Amino acid sequence: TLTRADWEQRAQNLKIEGRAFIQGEYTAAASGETFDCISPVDGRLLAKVASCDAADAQRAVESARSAFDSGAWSRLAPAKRKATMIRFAGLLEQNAEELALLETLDMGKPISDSLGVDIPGGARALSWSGEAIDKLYDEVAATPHDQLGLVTREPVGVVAAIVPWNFPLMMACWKLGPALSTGNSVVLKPSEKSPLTAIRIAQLAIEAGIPAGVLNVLPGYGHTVGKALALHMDVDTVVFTGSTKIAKQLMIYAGESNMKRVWLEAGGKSPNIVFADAPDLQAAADSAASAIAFNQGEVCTAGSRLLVERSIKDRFLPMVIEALGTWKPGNPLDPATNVGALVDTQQMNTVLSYIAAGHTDGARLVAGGKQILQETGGTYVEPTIFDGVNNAMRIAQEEIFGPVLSVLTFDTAEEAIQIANDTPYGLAAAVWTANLSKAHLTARALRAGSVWVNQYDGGDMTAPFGGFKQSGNGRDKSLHAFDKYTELKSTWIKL
Amino acid sequence: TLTRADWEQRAQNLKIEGRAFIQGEYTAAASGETFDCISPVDGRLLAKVASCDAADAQRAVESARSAFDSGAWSRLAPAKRKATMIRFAGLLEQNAEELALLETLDMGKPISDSLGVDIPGGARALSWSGEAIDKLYDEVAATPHDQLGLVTREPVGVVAAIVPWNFPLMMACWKLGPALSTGNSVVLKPSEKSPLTAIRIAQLAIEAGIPAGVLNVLPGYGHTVGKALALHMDVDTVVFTGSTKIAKQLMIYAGESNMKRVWLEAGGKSPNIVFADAPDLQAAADSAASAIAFNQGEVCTAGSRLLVERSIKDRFLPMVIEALGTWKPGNPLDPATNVGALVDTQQMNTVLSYIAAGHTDGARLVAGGKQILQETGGTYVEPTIFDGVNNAMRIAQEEIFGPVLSVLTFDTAEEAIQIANDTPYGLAAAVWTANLSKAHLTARALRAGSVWVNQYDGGDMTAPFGGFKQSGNGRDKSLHAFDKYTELKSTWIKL
Amino acid sequence: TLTRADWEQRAQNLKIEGRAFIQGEYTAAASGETFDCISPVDGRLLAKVASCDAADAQRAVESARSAFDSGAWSRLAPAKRKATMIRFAGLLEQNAEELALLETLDMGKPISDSLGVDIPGGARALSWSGEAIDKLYDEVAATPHDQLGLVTREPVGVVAAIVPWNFPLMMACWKLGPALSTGNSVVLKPSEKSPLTAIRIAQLAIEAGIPAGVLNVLPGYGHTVGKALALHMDVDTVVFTGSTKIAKQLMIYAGESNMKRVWLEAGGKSPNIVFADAPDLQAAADSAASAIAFNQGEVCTAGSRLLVERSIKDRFLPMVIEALGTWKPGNPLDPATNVGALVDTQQMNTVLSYIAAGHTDGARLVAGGKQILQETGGTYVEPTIFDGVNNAMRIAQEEIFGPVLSVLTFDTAEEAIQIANDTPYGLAAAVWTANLSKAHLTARALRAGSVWVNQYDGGDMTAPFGGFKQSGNGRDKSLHAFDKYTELKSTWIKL
Amino acid sequence: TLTRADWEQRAQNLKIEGRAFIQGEYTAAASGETFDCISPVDGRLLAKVASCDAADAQRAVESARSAFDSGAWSRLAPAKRKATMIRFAGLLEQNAEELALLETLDMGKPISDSLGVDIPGGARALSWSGEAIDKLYDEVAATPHDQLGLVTREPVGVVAAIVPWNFPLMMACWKLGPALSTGNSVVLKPSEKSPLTAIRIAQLAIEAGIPAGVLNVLPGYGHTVGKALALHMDVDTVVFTGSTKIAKQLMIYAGESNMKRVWLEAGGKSPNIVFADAPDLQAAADSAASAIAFNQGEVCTAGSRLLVERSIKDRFLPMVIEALGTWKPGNPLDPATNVGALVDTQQMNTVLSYIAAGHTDGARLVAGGKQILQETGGTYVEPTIFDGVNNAMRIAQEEIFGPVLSVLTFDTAEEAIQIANDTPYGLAAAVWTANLSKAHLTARALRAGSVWVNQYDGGDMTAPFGGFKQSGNGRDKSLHAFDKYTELKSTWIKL
Ligand SMILES: NC(=O)c1ccc[n+]([C@@H]2O[C@H](COP(=O)([O-])OP(=O)(O)OC[C@H]3O[C@@H](n4cnc5c(N)ncnc54)[C@H](O)[C@@H]3O)[C@@H](O)[C@H]2O)c1
Ligand SMILES: O=C(O)Cc1c[nH]c2ccccc12
Repeated sequence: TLTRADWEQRAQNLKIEGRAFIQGEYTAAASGETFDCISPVDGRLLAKVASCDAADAQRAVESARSAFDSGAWSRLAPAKRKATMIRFAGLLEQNAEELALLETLDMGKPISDSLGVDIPGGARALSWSGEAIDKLYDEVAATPHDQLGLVTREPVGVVAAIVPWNFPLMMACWKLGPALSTGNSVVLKPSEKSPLTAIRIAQLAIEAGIPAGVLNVLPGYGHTVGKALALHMDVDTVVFTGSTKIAKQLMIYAGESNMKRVWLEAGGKSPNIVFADAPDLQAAADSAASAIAFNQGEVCTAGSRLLVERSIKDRFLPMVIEALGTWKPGNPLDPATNVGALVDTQQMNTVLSYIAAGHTDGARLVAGGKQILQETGGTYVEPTIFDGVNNAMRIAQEEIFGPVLSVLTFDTAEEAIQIANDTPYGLAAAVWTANLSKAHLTARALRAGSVWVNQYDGGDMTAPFGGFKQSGNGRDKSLHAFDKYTELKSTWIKL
Repeated sequence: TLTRADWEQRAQNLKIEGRAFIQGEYTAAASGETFDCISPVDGRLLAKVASCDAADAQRAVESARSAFDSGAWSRLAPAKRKATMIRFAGLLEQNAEELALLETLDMGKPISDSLGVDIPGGARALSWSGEAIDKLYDEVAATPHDQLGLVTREPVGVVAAIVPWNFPLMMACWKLGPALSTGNSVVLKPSEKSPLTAIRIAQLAIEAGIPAGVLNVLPGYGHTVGKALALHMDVDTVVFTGSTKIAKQLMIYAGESNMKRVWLEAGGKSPNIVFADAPDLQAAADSAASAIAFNQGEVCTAGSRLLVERSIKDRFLPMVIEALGTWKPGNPLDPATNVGALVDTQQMNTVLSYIAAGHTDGARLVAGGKQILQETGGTYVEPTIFDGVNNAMRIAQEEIFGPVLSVLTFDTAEEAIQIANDTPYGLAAAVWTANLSKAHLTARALRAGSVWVNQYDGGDMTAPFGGFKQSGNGRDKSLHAFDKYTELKSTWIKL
Repeated sequence: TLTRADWEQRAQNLKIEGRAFIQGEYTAAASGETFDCISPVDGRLLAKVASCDAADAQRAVESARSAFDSGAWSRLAPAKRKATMIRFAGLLEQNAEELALLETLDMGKPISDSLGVDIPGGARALSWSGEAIDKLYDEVAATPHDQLGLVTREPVGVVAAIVPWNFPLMMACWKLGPALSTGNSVVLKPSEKSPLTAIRIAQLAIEAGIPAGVLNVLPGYGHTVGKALALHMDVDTVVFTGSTKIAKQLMIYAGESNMKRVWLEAGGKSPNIVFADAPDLQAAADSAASAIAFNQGEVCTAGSRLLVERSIKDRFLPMVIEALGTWKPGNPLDPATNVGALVDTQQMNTVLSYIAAGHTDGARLVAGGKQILQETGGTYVEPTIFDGVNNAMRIAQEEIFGPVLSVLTFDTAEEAIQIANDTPYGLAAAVWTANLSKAHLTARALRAGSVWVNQYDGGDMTAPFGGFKQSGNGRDKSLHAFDKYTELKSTWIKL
Repeated sequence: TLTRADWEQRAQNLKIEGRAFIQGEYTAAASGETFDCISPVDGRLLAKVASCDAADAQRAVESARSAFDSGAWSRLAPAKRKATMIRFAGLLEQNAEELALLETLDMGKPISDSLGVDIPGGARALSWSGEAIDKLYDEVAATPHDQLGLVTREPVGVVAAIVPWNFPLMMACWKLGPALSTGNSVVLKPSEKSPLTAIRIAQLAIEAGIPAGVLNVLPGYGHTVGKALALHMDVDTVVFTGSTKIAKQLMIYAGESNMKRVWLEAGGKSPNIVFADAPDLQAAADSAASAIAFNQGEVCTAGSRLLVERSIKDRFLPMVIEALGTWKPGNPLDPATNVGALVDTQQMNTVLSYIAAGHTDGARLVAGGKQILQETGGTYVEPTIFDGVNNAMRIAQEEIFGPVLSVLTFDTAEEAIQIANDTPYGLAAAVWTANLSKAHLTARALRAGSVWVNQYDGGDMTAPFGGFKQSGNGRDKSLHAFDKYTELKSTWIKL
């Protein structure tokens, strides 16, 4: 097991690829322009990364289209596509230490989380999806004797995947697994705040046996190459994970261009509801702190609204404060660190401004509240809790995307539900109770794509993930994710 | 069996309802404004129809939301929702002669078509969807022993349904069947060119046992109340059938407002491919004629591009011409009529303009081409055929929505396929051949939501219907239509 | 609502059909022999019923086979089979009062039960199964590009259905619904203790539109015509509901003859587990009473072993005793009667013998225990409860098929589970607790086809029903029942 | 690539395990008895193999039951069971040369077939089944709001698997893949004619991580240990592949014992129908010879009845004779050999007696017909063809299970179908035609579990495999195979 000194040495000894990847080769952007990739660990320069624009989008899509039409991947036998996807996952695992390190340096998450959660999470999405390919069956309708009615699925063609910076590799693999498994060509567009792991795995895909042109990667800004992909007249489908504001813009771009399918995973303000009869309050307290502090609270399913039944509030909140105290910001390259840096200065100032807004709107600070470790040249903030929060407060309505907890109380189940659903969002929610009826009925009443009962952040590759309402449309993970990347065809044959 | 004079007497003796329907009662628009509903049959005033606007959209959505939240329909037992939907369908059939007559007077299709195709088709959509409700099963995931993972579907809430004028009742039922069966409230927005049947069935829904508020109907213009529904912040989903131009605008509206789900059924330029080894050339000829002339060519899946293998072209085209000659425009109230009036003067002008464009671009007129029966005060055009059409010509690229057939030739299956897919559309296609491999391989290669083999206009309620590319997203009919009206939820329970 | 005197008048005025039914016509047995059908209500002669034997089995199977091969029903369009099955169900409901009366006179269950439970239950099985037919889809495999792999289901052909006397019409419909819906011909063999309703509905099937030969009915003894069907070389499948002893014999018959498929629904000794934290003890008490007394305890899933946590036993048992006191034997033709006659003298003797065995083995009689109403000429027994029962006792191990309840105690959930599964049977079980984990984990641990939580006798047509272990194989109701009446075919086509 | 000399050296250098395997250890039979395992290659003694009896069955089942109840495998997380099954498959491949060699020496098939078909076939069944585990979902019924209806699958418990000698390892894996993947304990009972690969892989299962007791292997005779497993009162399910005669006996044993579920894969007499319009007659001829000569015609789907349209018979039969001539018996340890030895003297004399019966009943010998290579001390027979066969002849009705072809003619499709279905069997069939309608309609009319079109022996792990009629019940391969090893449970929860 590697030490802090080992990781620091490894970080120094990396050679970091920064180019885009098109038709099987790394390449500069057509303009030759780059942007600086800066580490939030200490501010070091990782790489000059290709800054792609519309011209590069055009070339990547021409490459994607041509590869799709050749059938090299899109008409490869299901069992061979499975084998290739599983080897692709295997190469992520074989290169886990470098990939984990890139992620940590790129966007600041703890090396033990990169290594233990992100890389295996990414590989598992690729291999599970690959495993599923020949387990899927299409349909034959019940028809008259002189008819054969087939209902089958086909790949849409060229897929644009636009992804965010909080789980760069894993979110990429959530798209890539099903999109590639179904036979599509994909143009992947990583966040400008974390381009490095996407750039790196382009090569691994080739090594696994993914044909040239099937997976192209275009680093660069959202408002340049990202927008260009979303407006492209020969992209069939765009899948997106990011902010709600940009998600809406993609719908507009699709309407302005070619009516491409649009699938969105956006923000969240997930309610974590703890009833007095929770089976294990200590477990509920640990999970409540984890739900907001893990990955610096840069998690769209962060349990950012803690709803607690009033009769246990006085006992429970100290338990949460105590639990939160074990999550301490520190050097991300130290294996012992469990909370890392925020992704950048812009992100940190947003979080600090929301903390200020907590004070302004009348909430009570009971833990954290300040920036720390300024001397490192990195960006760190204490996990923070506000008590006495009303659901109309800004820190209650708006996604903060930092480790900032809002605590709300209720006295009836019906009120807990009303408060929990009082949001434009609907990504996730949790319910803690030992009562059979109350568990299922409350879960059923919550308008969220994921509802966790007596746990937080549950589910694995078998569990569809995505939003109600303005948290998005469609689902990642499970077999349901495949439907985003395919079209139904009814073939009706007269005999 | 009713005669022409019987239908004319019945037409005279109708009292026609023109009001909007909200919260279980017919009502004027808030503004008190109306528009004239004029028959294309002869020009008579059918009714002064409520002209709804944004205020009416607001009242109908508030009514829809409150109905949804009460659980009166959305939490009604599956078997009870089933029985109600089947009674709803039964009422359409019980009132078939009136509904068919309203349809024929409202938009000009022949009375024998309204009675024999539209009303039964609409009823079938309502009853089949109802029958299916308690035959559907959600999912339980394979999880560790201390987890229970449920994957269930829930109604989205408030659905706006915006539909066109070519099959007014049937297209509304395609939406209502699954949207209502899943428990949603629906605000239905019929075309301003054909509001009457939607207005009428609002009352039948109440009689069937659909609760007040669950089905509201808002006649009025697209750019007023239609746009208001698409922009409404408390509408969860909009489903649409209409032009590609407006479909795109709906995506824009959703992005501008609340990221509502958008499901689109749009235009088409469907290729009908006849190979030299078609098993029954006469059947192929009869079908080719019917595919362009049925419902005055005002059919989204009209076989408007006829692709013929060159070696049989000289024999096959005269057969198509003779078959088309049996399709003759006439009085829509005559039961013997198989081709009715176009919907309005604007539509006839569009069709005549495209006929002129056919001449212009260099095609050869071989049948029809003229307006007829002007003295009736109605709008009628001869079923028309252009020979020597190249796929680049305007009449081959652009949807005409009239009875105008373009005839193209090819020499290889590969060429046939290239021409078929050379279109922004992808709603339907057909292939005629006796050969096993050629049938399946050609069908597989065609980028269209429905592919019919050795028949045209096939499929029933078991066949999903909808577009590739700019012909839309999502499917109507079958069990797959239900997915447009529900959300997935993953409930992961720790035990 | 009909009174007792109304029902008695109607009973007097029935003309009762006693013949077999083959190839669309009622018929005598080949031998001309009959058996007396005697009512347990008072002892009157209902009819002289045809006593079929091997020759009749042969004629009915030849008729079934020829009907099957003609395609008149087996190749009838799915939507047409659906409509016919729904009309068939409609005729049962249209003739509900006669059918219910036949059932009550034939085997002694209360008229309000026959009318309120059996006839609607039977109709529901026929209509739900019919509704499902065109909602089912077969499969298309994920194959290489030059292969098309179809996985479809086909009717087995000729089905023999052998059913018991406790729910004569309902058990027949459980078989007929799915067997007929899938296109099979059926030879139905009702119990010699209750042949009348099966004989009657043969005619209703013809009226609904079921073709001649598709449903044949052969009244007669198990060891004659029953055995002949099970041994017949041209019967493809036998489905059975009855005793475990005979179920086993059927497997032997199939091995001795033609390896026909054998699907069995056999006996049970279902445990009803009441934990101290049941949410509603009164509901639990009412249900415990109903679970043993309903239909005279002649119910395969009768909750005949009541397992009670020792800490609530002293409070709960008197509640069960009081609840059981509302269940009182009486004249089956009185609509107020909730407990009817046992089916015959032989059955009453068996029940009395088990009551005596209860005393013998050392249990404590706390309610009932005696035959009553002897002066009526009918066979009636008091609903009975033994306390202090050990699971090794005869009344705890052996199915009694009378209203005799055994009460056992436990201290831990683990012990409850061990006792519940300590049986050769596995048809049903129930668990009563308010606790989430205990509910699901206990339910998961119980080896039984149906597990009911905080209710007894739950489920509807959506719930598969059938046994673990010696309680049978395969399931009735739901879509899973269809699989007993079809075969899978893999059609792999090279293109 | 290994030479004949290499394989002969390897064969000499094997140390061959002969013991049974129970609770994680190799063991003698309780009696200490053995039987000689003799190679049909040249007659050498491979090993003295444990001859188990009823006492060993008892001990293996006690071990199986105890392992199942411990939950070590039966309650292991789905994703971990998947991993273990995939490693199990991997160890088959890692030990492929030894396993292939054992199979070839044990029952005489060519080493290139053992290595190229059997071992990879076996591994693929284990890994595909393992891959499928967490891709399967159970069901949630549509129920009223106060109900939650779960329909789930659970492992049956202890499975006996009894397998034949023609594909010893592969047939074993067809059972083991799904049975183990679903969580059952399995007692595997290999043929006495080929025990060695089953004995050997018991150890590999342990190495892969299958817990002790989950997979026990009992070599020995059918009429001793095989019968004992089938009659055992604590075996829940027996799955069988073998002769039709013994398959029927298993049904009888189940009836005599505990009503255990019985799933059967038995014999076949598969029709290979070649129409005059077959797309590629040469391909049809090659496949027809392969269909009967591959694995010495010891294949239950052997195309043993060749049905040829009369108009091509004179051209086609010489093509078949010529093709068959390239299949030549030779030394099984020679990599060039494509037809090996028959399994033993008993089998060879059966085949020779059927060839004699071909002459007797009036058929015309047009190829092969004799035993050869007597000097080797092994058993070999020429691939043989009889012409002018009528379907009532013994060689037409009875499974021969040697390389003996019967040629029949027809002149209409309807006659081809009648002849093809004129059999007690229904395992497989094939159809060769270029015509779309004739292909699908003929395929639909054939009463066989597998129908191959324009190919023979098609399908992969996605295609269910098994019989109609006396060819068996249930299916191996695909997801459908899992249903043989699980029980449905309806858990109905009142909320
Ligand atoms: N599964 C999920 O739903 C999920 C997962 C992780 C994060 N999120 C959300 O993502 C957000 C993370 O912050 P963020 O800054 O990465 O979101 P963001 O919307 O600012 O950027 C996300 C991606 O979209 C690109 N983009 C930006 N503008 C674009 C434009 N006009 N056109 C096309 N592409 C454009 C960006 O370059 C980036 O790749 C959070 O709100 C979080 O809730 C959601
Ligand atoms: O979508 C339409 O244009 C209506 C439509 C498509 N297929 C049909 C078959 C019969 C009647 C109407 C339609």
